[PDB]
Amino acid sequence: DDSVLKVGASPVPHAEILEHVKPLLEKEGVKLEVTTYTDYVLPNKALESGDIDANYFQHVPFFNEAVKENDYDFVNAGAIHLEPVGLYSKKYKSLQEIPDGSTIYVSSSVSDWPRVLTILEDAGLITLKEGVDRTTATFDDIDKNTKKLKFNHESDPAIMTTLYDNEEGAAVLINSNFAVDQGLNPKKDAIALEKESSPYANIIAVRKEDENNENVKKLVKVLRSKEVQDWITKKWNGAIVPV
Ligand code: MET
Ligand SMILES: [Cl-]
Repeated sequence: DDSVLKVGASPVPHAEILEHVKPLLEKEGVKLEVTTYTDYVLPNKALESGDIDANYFQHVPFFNEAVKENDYDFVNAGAIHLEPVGLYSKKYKSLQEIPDGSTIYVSSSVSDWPRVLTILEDAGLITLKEGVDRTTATFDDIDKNTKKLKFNHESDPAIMTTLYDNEEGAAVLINSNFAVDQGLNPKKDAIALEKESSPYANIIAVRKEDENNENVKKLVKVLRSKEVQDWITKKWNGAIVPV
């Protein structure tokens, strides 16, 4: 069954986008089988064990960290979409209202830390030290901390919606895939949104030996086609941004 392509994906939008393109791939002779995963670890582990042939869930900075940490022999088969990341809160309508010494919750995924840092910088609430390596920025790079905010980075990315829902902290950084699955719209519900999300394009990742796989190329080409990208835009109202 070399006509069958097994793809690991996040629930929303990723798995939904995959289900929507299935008929387009079938007209091309490719049988797409989706495995939906609820976390950011098992899709990579599954790709390495051969349980799946590709995955669709992670951005390049995540991917790079994961390849280096795990010695995964993977390749990027191509960028599909962007998820501009939000800070969410049930307490404050704006970051400018947060009392000093309040906690900002972020996940333990280090590759998202520079995103929260750009939002706070744009909001005028922190500055970064001269000679920060902005590609790998962390909380230790903060020079001015205007509202003297604390950052908790212990939680798994998959529980960030619970922290929000339970009113923990002044605000919470939630990846859009989890936000959208719980019924939050980043464009309407977030109190601040990432201004430039292009470094965080979500990719199709595969094993190195499948780097020239014809079924994979067909998947990437269908996911980047104009009809599909317009569909993605209309489905989530611009919260999910096609490349
Ligand atoms: C596993 S890296 C985070 C991926 C998530 N869909 C985002 O773009 O923020
Ligand atoms: Cl690309």
